[PDB]
Amino acid sequence: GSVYDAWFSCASNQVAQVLLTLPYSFSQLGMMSGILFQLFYGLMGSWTAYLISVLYVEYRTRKERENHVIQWFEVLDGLLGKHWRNLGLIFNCTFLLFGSVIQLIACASNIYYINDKLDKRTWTYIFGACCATTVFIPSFHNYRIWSFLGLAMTTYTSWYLTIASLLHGQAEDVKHSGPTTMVLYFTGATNILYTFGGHAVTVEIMHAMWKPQKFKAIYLLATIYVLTLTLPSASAVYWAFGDKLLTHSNALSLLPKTGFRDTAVILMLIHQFITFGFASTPLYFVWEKLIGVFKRAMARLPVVVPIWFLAIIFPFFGPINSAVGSLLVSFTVYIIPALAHMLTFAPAPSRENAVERPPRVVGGWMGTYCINIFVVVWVFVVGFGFGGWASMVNFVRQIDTFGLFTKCYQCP
Ligand SMILES: O=C(O)COc1ccc(Cl)cc1Cl
Repeated sequence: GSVYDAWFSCASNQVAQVLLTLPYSFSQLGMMSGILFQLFYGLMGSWTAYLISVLYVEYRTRKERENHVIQWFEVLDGLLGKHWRNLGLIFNCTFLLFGSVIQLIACASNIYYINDKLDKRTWTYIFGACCATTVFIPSFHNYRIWSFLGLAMTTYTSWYLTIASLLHGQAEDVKHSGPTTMVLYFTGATNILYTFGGHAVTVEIMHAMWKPQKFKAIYLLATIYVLTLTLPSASAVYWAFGDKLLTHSNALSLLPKTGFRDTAVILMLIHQFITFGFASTPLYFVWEKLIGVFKRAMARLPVVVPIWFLAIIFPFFGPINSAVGSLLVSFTVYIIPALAHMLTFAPAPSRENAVERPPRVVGGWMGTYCINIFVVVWVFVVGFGFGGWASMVNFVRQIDTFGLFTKCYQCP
């Protein structure tokens, strides 16, 4: 519950499986573009985390003026009308569902690389069956105390990727094509957008804190550490391997098979299972609320059926990240929080009586509003329009190439 616990939670939650697909995005963007996009989207994610923190603090203070777990849709209801609550709930639930699908696909892809006898689709079957047991757990929340473990797995995997890439060097056939076409560039930009943001579960972690008013610096440090992890691994992998990453979205596929790779795969699988549980628990909560409900185990069974069907039908490890990042994340973690922050404080009485004043360095309310407008416009233009179009055209291209219900997606 202390500051360190919150930092560990919000640093381990930042990247779970996208760490492997980042070099794939670099294969489309390049070095300079990739690094710039990573830094810019890390700053944007930190800013949106601060916006969510101030919104949650205002809502909690207003509620206290006149236990349970405070969720994002509840905060939106408290600070605005019911239509805002409906929009936030729908977008958050859809994003969490697709994120759970992504984490299951990543688990199947990772497990495929330590036991190649079984294709990736059978691994998806078995991992869906195994993760169906997540319904039994009452709530994966309040168990986040073991987040330092996941942070250790993430940092070890990143440093292993960096070291292995540096040791492997470059072959004579390595060619850094760079930004070949706009579609791939925007798909990579959308993937980097997805990599950061907090994933609409920032409020859940922030609730545990004794004093949530200091979440801004904690999230800033967590995201700067996550950047320090992401930049070297992706940079090394790209510089070493080059355009060959397009045909292999998963970084571990290209690296030589060794004990270190097996340990990294196992640790990433454990981390992805934990992250899937964390992301699916809110869906179970919402389903329980809607349906009116150890009987909960069978009530939550229909919740995992959509996840299982989406993983098998669309096992694309790379393109799915961009699709979710453009269609859902761009509105769930980047636009909705900013719009809510702008609207709640738009009235003068609300702005004057704000519980926490805007940061002095930014420039007060004017600077905060300007940054919110910039965030909204940028995420809507590059994160949704161009990013969404590029991601979806890439997705349909992959559907046409590998087919539907593809077996061992990218299994050369
Ligand atoms: O892989 C990633 O980049 C992030 O994955 C997630 C992690 C935690 C939660 Cl709650 C939701 C998602 Cl999509």
